[PDB]
Amino acid sequence: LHKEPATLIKAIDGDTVKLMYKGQPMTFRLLLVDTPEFNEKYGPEASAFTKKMHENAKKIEVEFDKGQRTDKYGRGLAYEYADGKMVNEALVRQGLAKVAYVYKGNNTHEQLLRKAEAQAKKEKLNIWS
Ligand SMILES: Cc1cn([C@H]2C[C@H](OP(=O)(O)O)[C@@H](COP(=O)(O)O)O2)c(=O)[nH]c1=O
Ligand SMILES: [Ca+2]
Repeated sequence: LHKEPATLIKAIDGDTVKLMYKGQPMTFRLLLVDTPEFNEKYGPEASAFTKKMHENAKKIEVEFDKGQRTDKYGRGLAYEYADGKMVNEALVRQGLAKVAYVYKGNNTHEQLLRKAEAQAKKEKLNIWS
């Protein structure tokens, strides 16, 4: 896998964001995770967390996996990095997302994220409290 550039257009919620990629506006859905919807518990905090991560970042990158790059809704499916830090992993590690939607062939970072989730559960953070 490799990182490719992108720039923030707009924060959306815990696991979606509007980015410019190859000069086109795209909604991205973060691979292998599920945040609560904004109207759910830990939704607002998940959204804040991802927004803060985007807005503090000097450099946003996206990384496609080996499979499908777009979902059925036209959302880009990627791992996102903010200043080299994976937003998908940071959400899990903080108990603001669950590992989810692990489809065969787009699951390169599954075990990295499961390790983060096990630590968040251990610490009883947020979703796991
Ligand atoms: C994360 C992800 C979601 N999706 C689709 C499956 C789910 O379909 P349904 O909409 O039919 O439930 C939906 C979940 O995304 P959200 O959690 O953003 O709703 O997005 C994929 O197809 N591939 C993926 O990698
Ligand atoms: Ca969601």
